[PDB]
Amino acid sequence: YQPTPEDRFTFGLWTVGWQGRDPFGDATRRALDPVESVRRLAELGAHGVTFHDDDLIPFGSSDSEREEHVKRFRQALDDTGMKVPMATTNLFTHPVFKDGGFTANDRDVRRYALRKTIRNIDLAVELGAETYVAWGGREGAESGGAKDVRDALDRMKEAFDLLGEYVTSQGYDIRFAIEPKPNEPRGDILLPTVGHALAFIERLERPELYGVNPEVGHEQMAGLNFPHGIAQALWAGKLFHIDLNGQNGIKYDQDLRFGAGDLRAAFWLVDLLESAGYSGPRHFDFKPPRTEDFDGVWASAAGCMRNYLILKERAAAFRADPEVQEALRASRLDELARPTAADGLQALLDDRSAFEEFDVDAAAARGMAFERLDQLAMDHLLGARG
Amino acid sequence: YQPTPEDRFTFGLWTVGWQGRDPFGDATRRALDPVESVRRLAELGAHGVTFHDDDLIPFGSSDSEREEHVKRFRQALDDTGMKVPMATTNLFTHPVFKDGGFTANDRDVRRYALRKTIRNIDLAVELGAETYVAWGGREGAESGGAKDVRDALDRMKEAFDLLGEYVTSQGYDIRFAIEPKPNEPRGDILLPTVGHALAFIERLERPELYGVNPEVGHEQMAGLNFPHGIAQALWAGKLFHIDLNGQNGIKYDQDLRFGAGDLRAAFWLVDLLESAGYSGPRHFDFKPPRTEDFDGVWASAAGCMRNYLILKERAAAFRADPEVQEALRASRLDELARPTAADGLQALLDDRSAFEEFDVDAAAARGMAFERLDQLAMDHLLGARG
Amino acid sequence: YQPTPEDRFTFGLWTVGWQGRDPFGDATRRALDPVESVRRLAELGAHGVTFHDDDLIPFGSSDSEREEHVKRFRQALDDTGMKVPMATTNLFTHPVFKDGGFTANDRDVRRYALRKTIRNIDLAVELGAETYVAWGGREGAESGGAKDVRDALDRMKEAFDLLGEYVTSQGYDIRFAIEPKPNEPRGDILLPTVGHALAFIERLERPELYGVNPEVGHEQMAGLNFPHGIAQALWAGKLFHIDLNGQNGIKYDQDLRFGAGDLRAAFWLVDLLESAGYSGPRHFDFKPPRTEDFDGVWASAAGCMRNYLILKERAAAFRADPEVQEALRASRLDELARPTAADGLQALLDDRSAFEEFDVDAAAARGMAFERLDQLAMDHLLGARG
Amino acid sequence: YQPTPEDRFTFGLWTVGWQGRDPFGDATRRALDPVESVRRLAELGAHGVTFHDDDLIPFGSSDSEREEHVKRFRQALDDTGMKVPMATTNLFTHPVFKDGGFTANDRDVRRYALRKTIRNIDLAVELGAETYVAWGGREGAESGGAKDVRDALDRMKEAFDLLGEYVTSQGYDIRFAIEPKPNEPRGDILLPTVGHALAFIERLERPELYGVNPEVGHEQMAGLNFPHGIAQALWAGKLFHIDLNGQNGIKYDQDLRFGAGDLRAAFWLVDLLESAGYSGPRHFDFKPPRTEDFDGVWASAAGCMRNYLILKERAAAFRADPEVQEALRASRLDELARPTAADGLQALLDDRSAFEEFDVDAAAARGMAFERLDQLAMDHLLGARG
Ligand SMILES: [Mg+2]
Ligand SMILES: [Mg+2]
Ligand SMILES: [Mg+2]
Ligand SMILES: [Mg+2]
Ligand SMILES: [Mn+2]
Ligand SMILES: [Mn+2]
Ligand SMILES: [Mn+2]
Ligand SMILES: [Mn+2]
Repeated sequence: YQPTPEDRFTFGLWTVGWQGRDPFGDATRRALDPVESVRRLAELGAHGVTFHDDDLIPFGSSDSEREEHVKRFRQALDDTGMKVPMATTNLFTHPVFKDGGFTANDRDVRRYALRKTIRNIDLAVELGAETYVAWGGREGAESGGAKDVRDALDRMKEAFDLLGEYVTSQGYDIRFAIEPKPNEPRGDILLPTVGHALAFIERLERPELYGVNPEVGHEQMAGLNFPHGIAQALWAGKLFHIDLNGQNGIKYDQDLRFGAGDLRAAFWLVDLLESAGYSGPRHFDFKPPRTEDFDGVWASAAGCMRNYLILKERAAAFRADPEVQEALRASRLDELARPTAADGLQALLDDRSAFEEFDVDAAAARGMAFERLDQLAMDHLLGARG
Repeated sequence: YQPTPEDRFTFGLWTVGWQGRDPFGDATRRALDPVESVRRLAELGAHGVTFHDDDLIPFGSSDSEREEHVKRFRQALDDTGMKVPMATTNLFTHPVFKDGGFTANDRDVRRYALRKTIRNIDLAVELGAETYVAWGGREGAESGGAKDVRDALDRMKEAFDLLGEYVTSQGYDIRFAIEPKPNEPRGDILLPTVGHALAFIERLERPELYGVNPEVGHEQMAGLNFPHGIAQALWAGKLFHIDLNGQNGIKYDQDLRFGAGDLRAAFWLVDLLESAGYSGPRHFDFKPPRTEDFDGVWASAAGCMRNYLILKERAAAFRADPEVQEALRASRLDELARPTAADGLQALLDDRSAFEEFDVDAAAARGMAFERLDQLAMDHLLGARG
Repeated sequence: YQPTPEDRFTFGLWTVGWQGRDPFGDATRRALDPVESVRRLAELGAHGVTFHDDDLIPFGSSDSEREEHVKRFRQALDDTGMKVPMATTNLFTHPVFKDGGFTANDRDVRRYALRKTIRNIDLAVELGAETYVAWGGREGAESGGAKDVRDALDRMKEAFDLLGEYVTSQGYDIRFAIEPKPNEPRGDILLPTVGHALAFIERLERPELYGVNPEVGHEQMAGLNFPHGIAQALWAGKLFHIDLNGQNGIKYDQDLRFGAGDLRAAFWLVDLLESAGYSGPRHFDFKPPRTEDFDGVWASAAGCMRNYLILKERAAAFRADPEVQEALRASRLDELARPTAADGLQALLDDRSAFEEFDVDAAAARGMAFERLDQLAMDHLLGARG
Repeated sequence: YQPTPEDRFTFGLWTVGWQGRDPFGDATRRALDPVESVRRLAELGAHGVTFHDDDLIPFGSSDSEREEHVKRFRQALDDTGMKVPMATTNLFTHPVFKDGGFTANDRDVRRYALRKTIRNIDLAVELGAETYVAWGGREGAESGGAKDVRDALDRMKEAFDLLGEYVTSQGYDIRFAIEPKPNEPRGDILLPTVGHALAFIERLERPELYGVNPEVGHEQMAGLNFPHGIAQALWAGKLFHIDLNGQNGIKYDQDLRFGAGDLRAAFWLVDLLESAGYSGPRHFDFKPPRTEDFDGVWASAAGCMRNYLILKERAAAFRADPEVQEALRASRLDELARPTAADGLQALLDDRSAFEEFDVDAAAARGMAFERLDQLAMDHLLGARG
């Protein structure tokens, strides 16, 4: 289960670089130099890195300091062959963003937020990024009166429409991906799930430029089925990117390494991504627990890729097993793929065998054989059969 | 706080008619005759009633029995002035629907499901229904392999597209509303939240015919902010109908009476619906607890309308208070309504006061005064000020 | 992974006998004759069966009908060698119990509840039961005023104290186990978790007679860590019995087959039960999904035992691996077992190396090597190493 | 609704002093000088203040700096009349505590943890503290193998037993209160709810010295009913202290101001505390949202006390209303207070009216009239009746 750059595993600078500051505790690890993360990630077999603007260029840097940070970063990429497939903006850490970026009540912060984003889009494109992610972590509210959500959605649409106008006027070959999250650090965050984000995209001026970057743990923070939500994003043609990690249920955003948390959901997710032919980055938005030294940071990053490769192998065996193929037919998964009424509304309406002569009681008695199917998947996940 | 038919309160037959059968218990109340619910609801001041097909016509009835049930129902409506503003299909109770209706793996059940729906649409329209609700309570899965969700969404789109073709070919003046629910009775239900439903509607052949019927407790079963989700449905022009009730957090679907559960969320919801001018039915999808006799059933139904009328009065006082108007300006809610960059992308890009000369530290120091605002809302909800 | 009676797997009659009636649906399966469940469970390798009174003797039966049901049941046990290690009372299904059994507000129902329990204790003992379980599924409330919880706890203590007085006066060799559940079918249930039940037991007149029967899915319905709670029950000497099944997070009580739901939690649970030497029944309180025919019912029951046997093997390999032993020492699990201050309070107070000369910064820098440990456990669970 | 020191409202230094550092953001407020919090809290009508050691004495201070901080603090108390009713230790912020204090795997950290606690107990007593709180926020684990929970409970019992030996050998008149929390900042925290803490206390060497300090939002983070859990702590004689705040359901620990979050639960809580005669501090463990300036900090602190005083008035009106007294009798709350079988086990066993001549069907038909009762409570909370 050795990872190679062909597996397209990527990592954010903020992930292995997380110092371990949490709400009740100080940092337990020293800051990594972005250049040293590039090199150690390359050694582990990573395909690329991603970044917030403020991960690479310290907030408040002059153009002269900004340029020097980009230079040393670029040389590290050239020496390693490291790709930069995705970039994003930090619109949440600085106190100025305490009520949001794009949907802050203060108009001047919103304008500032857009200028800060536009500047990092330039850098992202120059560096090779295909996807630009937006996580609106501060867009939201703790109390009901603080935020008129219709106006806030107007302001959110205004911001993304202006970003779309910017990139098309520049001729940049980049798309946007909204990363939803239901809560934390705001009591409720706008566009809280994959679904709300997908619906919002349809009201943008150029919807074709926008998709989602769903994260395993965020959907699970709402008790949702992450594979199902990924299937809906794929069905809509909107899975531009994906954040992989682990989460144990409805609580604070844990960002555990991928495979931890809900193990069966991770299996069904890999099964879907591979059998659907998803070809984008397998990105890990995770946090090595602050109990770990730097040896643990790299072991946790390596475990991310290792668990994906193991689940990939197990899912492929599950689908390739002829006992499983026969179980799928016994559950009538193949009939799910058949149009319900390709004969048309009229034909269906004049089909007495569909309602008048329908033997409802004989149909009710068929078993779906779902448990036998599910035990075969369990056996394959656990390796009790190949 | 007396309810009148002008308040547009409606109730499902299955609500006050709930006998109290729960997963671990037998019915504690006798079945109500639909005609007797119409009359007692009329006496309480209800505006109308809604129904599943199987609430009015016992499953398996002949056309002769079907017709006689509709007759006595219609006379009750004529005698009372009761409206029937919404109707829906029961595609979940009968064992034949154990793997779904529109997305059952068995093709013949899916065809049956559509014929059963189409037949009740005719009745709904003849009876005056403006909205036809679809709750896909059985569309979903307990295990990951049981359901290919991309195919299931194809089958779901096929079903609603055929319903849209039916009603437009008949010239019916009726729209559809999808009622989302995240889980129960399936482990995970398809289209689990308002957002997923809104996104799905955009891929239908005639999206203008379809909106959502959100329910207070269902969104709350995913830990979501119901007012926020209602604001997004209103923003999209898709709030066709609404289910009001109460729910205490993330657990089984309680269907408590409206006002119970999350009381502040009910206040912010009423505030939004009234200040937005929502003009559809205020429908209560609730269940009188099975501890109650028939006196408790009607007291619980009356409490639904009473709590709405009380919250309406308190929300109107909150908005009409000049101290609250001044608190709203102190929090810059009025600036949220101002376009971020109506001067355009070019102007914004050449505005040095938006990024180059932006005093980020002075902006960071502004307080949003959200707590004072929220205490004023609390005071108004509790009646510690008028 | 073949189960034998030595593995002590047991099943309730109500589990494989679940007809599939859920809150929104009718039964999808015919009722099993208790004698036929005994025989098919024996064929699968089950060690024994458990029952509610009302599973074996239909509610309202005369003594003559009661006796005949017990007779045919007993012959089935004698023919198979089937044990009856645990029994319990149904104090939740009948409408008379709609506000509770032991803590119903009506005094006459409480007296009735105790007489019904006492009668089944006699039968349980005559049949060989070592453990008598109490699940107070109706003890609780939907609304805050319905139940004075201090008085209800007085009534709960009164009931169990009287049961303890009964069994000791009869000389029965049986203990009680409280099965906690946080909610469903009541909005909130009294003694909602393992912890509350353990604390309550300490205020009974004879605490030594009472322990807990925790269920995987119930603790998980509160977002709790089930292995941790089992460790606390073992630490207190109170794990009398255990209910094994599966649950996907905070939602309705799913009662999936064991291994489904949270797979890693099931691994850590088996690891604990085996390395602690738990010798009681491995009981499955689960529900074959109502999508299944009778073939699926038995496949689901067999999967319960199969997943336990697979996790047992994987946990034993994890603990037996010398790489894991060395990882445990690297994380200082062995030092956790060392008394903190066996030298005493005085010695500790005069130890300058514990506070005055303590190098807090050097201690802060140690990594706990938890991720490497956890990846070894993952590898063992998945079978990527033996 | 003006608060006076007679109302016994207290606040932690860390509450109004919270600078607004959250997991994704930097501080938005300057640090308050402990002396300035004492004075402004006194002006608002607070009864007293509480503190962690590290709130008053910066970590790593010499005895000379430690003494000077205590001096200026004490003068502020003397000038104001401010009480210090409770104190606690910070065993979670410093990186040395990243795997726990009392249950850290490293034995030397555990010894350090006890010495740090013992030193602040001296100060607490000298300052007048009646209650010493322990929040074991770092005692726990992210992964299953990191922590043997039986050993960790041994180490937890060892620590509290040594604290009990210390305070009794010194003759201090102080008791301990464990503050439970289910998760955050560890994935799972030991003693996660009021119940687990109550059960653990019973295994300490001197249980009479230990009770609980429950927090509104922590129990609610597990979906539990906080009033019910408070009733169980009162029933056991263990409510030594209480943390009041607000929380919106199962998510990160919000620490909103009291009254926010679940408003009806706050009403039922106040109703219980007042009708039970709880006489301890009404302590607010809350966090002014980081959107606020210092005006908002004090408005949020004032709102804490204001909402308590408003709910107190409404609960007293509810109980004093003769319509509510009559509703309580209609629901048979008075019969809940009657012993079930004060006539004894023998009498109960020979009472044919309790089982043989029990009219189960007539009893099943009684309604509990819970909804009418609950609407009266709603009306009182909202002020739709006095
Ligand atoms: Mg992410
Ligand atoms: Mg509904
Ligand atoms: Mg059970
Ligand atoms: Mg606290
Ligand atoms: Mn995350
Ligand atoms: Mn509902
Ligand atoms: Mn269960
Ligand atoms: Mn808290």
